[PDB]
Amino acid sequence: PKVSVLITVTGVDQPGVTATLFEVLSRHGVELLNVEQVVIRHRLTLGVLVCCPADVADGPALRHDVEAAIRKVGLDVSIERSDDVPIIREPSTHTIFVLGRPITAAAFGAVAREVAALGVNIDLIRGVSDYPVIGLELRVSVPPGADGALRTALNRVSSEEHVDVAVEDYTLERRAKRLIVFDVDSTLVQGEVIEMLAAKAGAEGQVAAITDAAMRGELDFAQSLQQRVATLAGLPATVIDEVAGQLELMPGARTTLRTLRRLGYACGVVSGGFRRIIEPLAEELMLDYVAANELEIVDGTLTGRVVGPIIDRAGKATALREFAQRAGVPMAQTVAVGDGANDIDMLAAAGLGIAFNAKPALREVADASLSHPYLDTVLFLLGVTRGEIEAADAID
Amino acid sequence: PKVSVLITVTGVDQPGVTATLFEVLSRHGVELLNVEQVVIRHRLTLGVLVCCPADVADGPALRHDVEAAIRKVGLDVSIERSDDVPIIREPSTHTIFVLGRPITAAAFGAVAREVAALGVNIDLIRGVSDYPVIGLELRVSVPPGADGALRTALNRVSSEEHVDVAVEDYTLERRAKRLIVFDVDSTLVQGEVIEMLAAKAGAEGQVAAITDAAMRGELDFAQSLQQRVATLAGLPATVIDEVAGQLELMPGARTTLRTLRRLGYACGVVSGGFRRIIEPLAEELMLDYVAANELEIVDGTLTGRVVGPIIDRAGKATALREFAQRAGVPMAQTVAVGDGANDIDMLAAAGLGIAFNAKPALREVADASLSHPYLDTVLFLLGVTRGEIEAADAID
Ligand SMILES: [Mg+2]
Ligand SMILES: [Mg+2]
Repeated sequence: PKVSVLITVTGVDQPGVTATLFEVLSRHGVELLNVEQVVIRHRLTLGVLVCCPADVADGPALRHDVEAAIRKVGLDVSIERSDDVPIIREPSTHTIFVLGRPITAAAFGAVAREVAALGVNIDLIRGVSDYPVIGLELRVSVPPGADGALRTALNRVSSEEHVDVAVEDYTLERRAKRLIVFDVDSTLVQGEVIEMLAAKAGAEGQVAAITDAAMRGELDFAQSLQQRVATLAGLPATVIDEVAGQLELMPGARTTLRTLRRLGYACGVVSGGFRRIIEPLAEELMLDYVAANELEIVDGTLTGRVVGPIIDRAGKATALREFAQRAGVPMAQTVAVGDGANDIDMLAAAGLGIAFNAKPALREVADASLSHPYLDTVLFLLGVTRGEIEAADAID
Repeated sequence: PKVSVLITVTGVDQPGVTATLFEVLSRHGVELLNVEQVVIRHRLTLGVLVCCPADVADGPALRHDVEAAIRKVGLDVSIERSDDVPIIREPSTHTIFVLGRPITAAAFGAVAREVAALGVNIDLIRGVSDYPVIGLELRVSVPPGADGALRTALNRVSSEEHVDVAVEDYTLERRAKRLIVFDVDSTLVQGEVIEMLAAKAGAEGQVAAITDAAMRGELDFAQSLQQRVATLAGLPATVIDEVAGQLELMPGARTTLRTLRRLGYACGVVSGGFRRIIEPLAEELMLDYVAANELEIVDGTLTGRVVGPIIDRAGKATALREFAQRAGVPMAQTVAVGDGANDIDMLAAAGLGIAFNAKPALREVADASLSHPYLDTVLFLLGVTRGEIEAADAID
C-alpha cells in the first residue's frame, strides 16, 4: 500500500458516474481511503482518495484510464499523488442556524462577514426549512477562543438584519439533547392565563399591567404573583375550567411536541401559572412532567392567594433539575424554552436555553433567540429539518 | 416576490467567496430561498436560490454584477431563472454503510452497480472512519418496494467483495435509537465463559464441542446448556471469581460503551451465561440492565445445574422487551448486538438487530452484519464517525 492518490471528478451530474469511476479503478490495484460526494443543483463533485502501489500510481495506465472514462462522457477529472493530504475531515466545531422571514442576502452576508472576520471557515451550508420560516444551517470550524467573540458578532447581526442567528456546539455529546421543558404562558400557550382569569373578575387591566412588567423585570415574581392572583378573590373556582378550554396552543406547538416524541424526548412544563388549568392540557399533550403554582380554593371560591411553595425564577431552575434527575438526563443534555425574565434561571441552568419571542431580559442571557410566532422553529435549533418532519408525519 | 433565480458558483475554493457573493446580491432586491455549499478536496460548490422581483431578475444588472464578481477572482458562475425548480431537497430515504479492511474499488463498485440497477440515487457520500476499519456512508434515495430488493442485492455484494454493507432507514424516528443490549459471550466479551469454566474442570474439549454447535444451531439451547453446565459439577464456586477476572473485553468495547453513554443510551446485556461472572463486569461498565442464567451452588460447590428460569433464545427477546419497558423506549428505537443463533429472537425483536462476527444462522436474519474484530464499528452503524468519537474523547 504505497503512495496515496487523489481523484477528483467535477461537472454536471449524470447517471452511472460513481459506478463508472469505481469499475475503472478496480482494473488497477486500488483500495479506497476516503470518498466524498454530493450533487448541488445538478453539480457533481466526487472526491476519492485511493491507496494503490507505487507501481499503479506513478504509472500512466491508471491516469489515462480514469481520464479517458470521465472525459468520454461529460465531466472533468484531476489526479494528483499526495502523500501529504488528510484522509478524513475533522468534524465541524460548531453549527449556526439562521432563521428569517425573510432572510435577505444582506442578512446572510453579514453572517458570513463576521464568520470570516473571526477566522472561522464554513464546512457546509444546507437549508433546514422553507416554511413557515426560511432556515439555513452553516456548519463551521471555529478557532478556540473565538467562540465568545463569534456569538457576540452574530448577535449584533441578528438584531440589525432581522434574522434569528444561533450558535451551537457541534459535538457528539451536546448534540444528543433528550429532555426539554417549556414555559407555559406565552411560550407553549397563546397569551397569559392569569390575564384570562383576571378578565373573568373584571380586572384584566390592573393585571396585564403588572404582568407585562414582572416578565420584563421591574417587579419581583413572588410579590407580583401575590398581588396578581389577589385580584381573583371571590371568583367561583369553575372559572378555571372556563379559561382552560379557552386556551390556544402556540402556532406549531402540537408539531413541536409530536416531533420531540418521535425523537424520544422527555417533555414537560415549568410554570408560574396554575396546575389546575395546566394539567388538563398536559394530559392532552402527553407530558412527562408538570410544575406549577397552585390556587387556594375555599368552598369552591378562590381566595386570591396561592398554596406554597411558589415556583419563582429560582423555582423554575430547581424544577428543571428535579425533572432532569427523575428522567436520568444530565443537565447539559437538557433544553428549556421560555419567554420572560421569569425564565432566566431555568434557561441559564439548561444545556440549551432558548428564548421564544422573549423580552430583552431573557434574550440577553439565552443561548438562542427565536423571534417568529412559530414554536416548531424550536425543532430546527435541534437539528431537525422541515422535510424530515414532513416525511415522518406522512407515515402516521 | 416575483420569479425565482438560481445562482450556482463552482471552482477551486477561496476565502471570502460566500461573503463576496452575498454582499453583491444585497445591492439588488434579493431574499434567500435556499443555500447549499460544500468544499470537497478544495472544490467549491455554492448553490443559491433567490427570490427577487421580475424587475431585478430579468434585468442585466444582477447578472453582470454576480458574473463580474465571481469571474474576477477565479471561479465560475451560472445564473438561470427557474420558477420550476425545487426549493429544498427531500430527505434521503435510506443510508448505507460500507465497512471494509480493505474496501477495494471493486467492492465499492459492486455497491454502486446494485444501487443504480435498482433505481436508487446517491444523494451524498462521506467517510465515517479510517481506523480501525474504512467506513463509508452513502445516503441514498430508494424507490418504494425496491427496499427488499436492495438489501438482497447488497448482501450478495457483501459476501463476494469482503466488505460489511448495511442498509438503514434514514427517517427521523428510526434514527433516534436510544437503547442497546449486547450479548456477552463472543460479543461484548472475548470468548465463551462456559469454556473458560469447563477448562477449570478439565472439560474444555467436551464443552467447546457442544458450545460451538448450539450457537450455530444444531442443538437446542436449553438441553445444550444443561449438558454443558453439568460438566462443572464438583468445582468450587470460587472458580467464578477466577474466570471473571480472566475475561478480556472485545476490542473497542470500552470505546463503544463510553460513546453510547455520551449519546445518552440505556445499555444492558442479555446472556445465557452466568450472573455471578457477568455482574462483576457490568458494574465496571456502568450497565443499566443485566439478564443472565444462574449457577446452582450447594455448600460452595457447583452442582452442574442452573436455577431457572432459563434465558433461552425466546428468553433473550423477552429480556430486551422488559428492558425496553422499564426504560420507556419503544421497541423500534432499540438495538441488539449478538453473535449466535442464540440471539435470533432478540435481534429480530429489536429495532435494529446487529450480528457481530456471527454464525451464518444469525447473519441471515440480522438487519446488519459486521465482520471485523472491532466492536466500536457498532458505533458507525449508529451514525457516529471516528472523528466525532475522537473529538469527544479528547475533551475528557
Ligand atoms: Mg414566561
Ligand atoms: Mg452469543
